[PDB]
Amino acid sequence: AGKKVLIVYAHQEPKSFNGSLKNVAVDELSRQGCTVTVSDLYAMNFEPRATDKDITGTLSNPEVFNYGVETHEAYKQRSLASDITDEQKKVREADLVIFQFPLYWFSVPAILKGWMDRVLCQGFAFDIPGFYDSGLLQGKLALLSVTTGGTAEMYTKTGVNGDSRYFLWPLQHGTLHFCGFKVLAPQISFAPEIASEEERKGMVAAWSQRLQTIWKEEPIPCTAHWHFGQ
Amino acid sequence: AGKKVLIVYAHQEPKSFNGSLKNVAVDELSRQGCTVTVSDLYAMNFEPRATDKDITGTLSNPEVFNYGVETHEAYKQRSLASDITDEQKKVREADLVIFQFPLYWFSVPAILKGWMDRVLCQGFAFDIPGFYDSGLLQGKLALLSVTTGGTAEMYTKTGVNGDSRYFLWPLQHGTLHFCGFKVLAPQISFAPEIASEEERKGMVAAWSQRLQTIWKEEPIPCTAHWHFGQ
Ligand SMILES: Cc1cc2nc3c(=O)[nH]c(=O)nc-3n(C[C@H](O)[C@H](O)[C@H](O)COP(=O)(O)OP(=O)(O)OC[C@H]3O[C@@H](n4cnc5c(N)ncnc54)[C@H](O)[C@@H]3O)c2cc1C
Ligand SMILES: Cc1cc2nc3c(=O)[nH]c(=O)nc-3n(C[C@H](O)[C@H](O)[C@H](O)COP(=O)(O)OP(=O)(O)OC[C@H]3O[C@@H](n4cnc5c(N)ncnc54)[C@H](O)[C@@H]3O)c2cc1C
Ligand SMILES: NC(=O)c1cc(N2CC2)c([N+](=O)[O-])cc1[N+](=O)[O-]
Ligand SMILES: NC(=O)c1cc(N2CC2)c([N+](=O)[O-])cc1[N+](=O)[O-]
Ligand SMILES: [Zn+2]
Ligand SMILES: [Zn+2]
Ligand SMILES: [Zn+2]
Repeated sequence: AGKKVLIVYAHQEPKSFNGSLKNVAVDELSRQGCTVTVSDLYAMNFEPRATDKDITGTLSNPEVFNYGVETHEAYKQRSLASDITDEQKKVREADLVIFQFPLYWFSVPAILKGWMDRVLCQGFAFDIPGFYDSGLLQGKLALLSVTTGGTAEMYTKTGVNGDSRYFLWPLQHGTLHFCGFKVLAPQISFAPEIASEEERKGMVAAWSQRLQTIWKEEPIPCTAHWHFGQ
Repeated sequence: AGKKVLIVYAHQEPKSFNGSLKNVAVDELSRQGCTVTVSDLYAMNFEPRATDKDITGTLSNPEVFNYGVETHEAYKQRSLASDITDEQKKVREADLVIFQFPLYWFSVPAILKGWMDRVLCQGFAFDIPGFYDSGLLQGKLALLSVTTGGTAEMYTKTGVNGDSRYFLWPLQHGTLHFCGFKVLAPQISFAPEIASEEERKGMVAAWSQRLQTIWKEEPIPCTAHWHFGQ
């Protein structure tokens, strides 16, 4: 019954284009009767650094610190910092996780990279057995809503930036698919700073309109072929 | 005709494999007579978040905050946070910048992503126009020294992770090349955790051995063909 959505938002300005895309998502999904939660990373002063402060109590090896081993153990022993577990609860209950962010160096802003590094720990999002198709977050949907500085023409195979699917690889495949997420087609709003009002409105409207039927969408085939193939 | 090297290092543990690769680089480059500087991000508690705290002067637009616009202006006016300018000084003087880090979600750890986001600002690393082959850091060399959890086999075209070059795209092309850097071949030390003592010592020695002749190397053609073929 019903659907739960978590929006992980990474922009410093509420009045930004990203802020508007996040607000439109909240409005539309809320109108549909969906349960909606937003993790406004900058407003939360979310910690991006992976450090030993992410484990409470005593480390499984206070001699040599291995973040991966320590957090996996901490997860299984319920000894992770509360900011991390708070995010994990949101992800665990979510049916769909939308990431809203401006492209920073062909990737996500560092504060959001930190959310991924720290929240998607072994035991919670993946394990030796459960990864990719068997990812622990299988059954969940993920969607990247990104805005860019460069134009769509620049993001083509022969363009200066290469195809946008090229930079999506680490995020959609290396991260989301690895954790079991079914990946919905990305929403890319190209160069809003350069675009005109009519175009910007069209972009936000396209996002809102798309959200009207997001639950009918089928995941993309998150494969090397989709990202690089023909 | 000496050379200056900056190693941007991102690992929490001095006794780690990454720590050993960083130390081997310092040892060998120092032995060669090179000038060496290391930015130990975790030890420095380096700030990864791109926020308005990065600008100390009067904002160009105090109503709507745009990180790119404000940092570009702040760079020109010299009102950027000192931690950013401290890093820019190191980069400006360096002939070669080596990034030493463990792969985190097919990318760099968030603390290092933050270094890229905040240090490589407009006016310093690139201009518009003034990117890719016209980037402001032209004449400089960059090299990614990465360690992984996955094995070399997993990081091949037919591997579950796809070819290792795929995840290098956002970093080598979208970031380094965009800023004008000539990119030297990446050094990828695969699955040291699974490797045996002998195999690990071998990977470290291979890195040190390569550094002996690093100044005779040619950069790679940082193109889509190099990364994806086809
Ligand atoms: C460190 C850093 C690295 C970057 N790396 C890359 C990169 O690798 N590749 C790349 O392509 N780009 C890159 N960029 C560009 C960056 O992605 C863009 O600046 C950003 O995505 C633009 O959107 P943003 O600020 O929301 O837009 P705003 O600048 O917030 O949006 C543009 C305009 O939209 C208007 N607007 C807001 N709400 C609405 C609304 N509801 N309806 C209509 N208009 C509205 C605003 O007032 C504004 O004038 C980088 C930027 C930084 C700071
Ligand atoms: C949040 C997160 C995300 C990750 N994402 C990915 C991913 O997307 N893809 C992927 O492949 N991996 C991923 N990993 C795996 C991670 O990259 C590896 O754990 C790491 O790179 C291993 O190296 P590191 O800790 O130095 O190794 P250590 O664990 O530091 O090294 C392994 C062994 O090397 C030994 N050693 C150290 N120095 C020497 C020396 N001089 N001679 C001989 N032995 C030595 C150590 O004692 C240790 O037993 C991720 C990890 C985390 C925490
Ligand atoms: N419009 C573009 O060329 C552009 C602009 C910026 N800018 C203003 C912040 C960045 N970038 O910073 O990485 C990257 C690109 N990019 O396309 O590759
Ligand atoms: N050894 C591996 O399979 C491995 C381990 C991890 N781990 C421990 C953090 C990650 N990863 O998290 O993305 C990825 C891989 N990878 O190969 O694709
Ligand atoms: Zn995939
Ligand atoms: Zn390139
Ligand atoms: Zn390239």
